[PDB]
Amino acid sequence: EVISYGPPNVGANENVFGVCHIMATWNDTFIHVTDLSGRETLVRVTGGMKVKADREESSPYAAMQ
RNA sequence: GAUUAAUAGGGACAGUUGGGGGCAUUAGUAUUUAAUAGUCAGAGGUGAAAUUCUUGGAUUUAUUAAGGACUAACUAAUGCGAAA
Ligand SMILES: [Mg+2]
Ligand SMILES: [Mg+2]
Ligand SMILES: [Mg+2]
Repeated sequence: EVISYGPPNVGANENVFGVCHIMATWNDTFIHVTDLSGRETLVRVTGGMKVKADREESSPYAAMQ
């Protein structure tokens, strides 16, 4: 089934807190989650990942995706 | 036998005032770099782009450290200095 290598013991009440470092440049955008320490990185997405055009790198469409 | 004592000037003294100067000290993020951890495929830059950087892992994230600069914001029809 689903083996989520995330945290062992949760509940529906519980909050699981990640931290999102977001960098916005006129030339791009970065959405980066880590733990509360900032050490261990979970997810990484840049605008340029989501579009092939150099100019669209920053744009809201890209940021959304 | 020595004119006043200039809202003339020099000097003394008293509480201040100042981003004036010279030495020492000392901080602060920031840029750049390095280290140690992470994670991955793109970062940069532009009107678009291309030179660049990138899997030898960049950009990115956390913690330190090195090294030169620089004193933000408060900061003003405010201050000081002969001007710079
Ligand atoms: Mg330092
Ligand atoms: Mg220093
Ligand atoms: Mg003043």
